[PDB]
Amino acid sequence: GLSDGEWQQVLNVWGKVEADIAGHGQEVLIRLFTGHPETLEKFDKFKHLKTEAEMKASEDLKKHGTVVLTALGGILKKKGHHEAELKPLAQSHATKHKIPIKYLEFISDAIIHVLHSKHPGDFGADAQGAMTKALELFRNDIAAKYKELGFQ
Ligand code: HEM
Ligand SMILES: O=N[O-]
Repeated sequence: GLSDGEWQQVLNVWGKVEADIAGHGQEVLIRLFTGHPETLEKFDKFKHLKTEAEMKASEDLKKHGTVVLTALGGILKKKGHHEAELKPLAQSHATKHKIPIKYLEFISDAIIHVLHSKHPGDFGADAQGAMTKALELFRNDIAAKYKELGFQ
């Protein structure tokens, strides 16, 4: 957990994201914000987005989607050896942004949804298993840092 085979699947799936990082990033955030409107309130810069149409037309939302998925991609390519990459994000998200770990669960689920939505029939059962494991590992390691900091 994860096996070499599983990491290979994760990084193969990630190639899909890398072909259109901004599009995937945008759809992940829109899925997050529409499914869980409380998450929007954590972003002073997105609180004005009162409709999905406005979300889709927001170039800054797309920009942030790129920032988020680029960060995640860098972490995934470490294949679990990600302490240095993950540390600042756990600290900024717990201490500055005040993001409950529950919201990281939400965004993880959103990634899985968007992969199926954008690649229906091309995100196989093995691939979903591997990507889910990778996102759980990410969450688990963030959670350990949150506990250190006494957040939530
Ligand atoms: C895959 C999980 C996530 C990744 C990789 C990620 C990554 C990032 C990065 C790289 C930044 C800019 C640098 C920083 O402040 O640390 C950032 C900022 C931020 N993130 Fe996340 N994030 C994730 C999940 C979330 C979630 C679920 C929320 C809220 C529901 C959130 C809220 C924020 C906020 C409010 C900012 C500051 C925005 C600004 O001031 O421009 N993040 N995130
Ligand atoms: O959109 N997560 O920073």
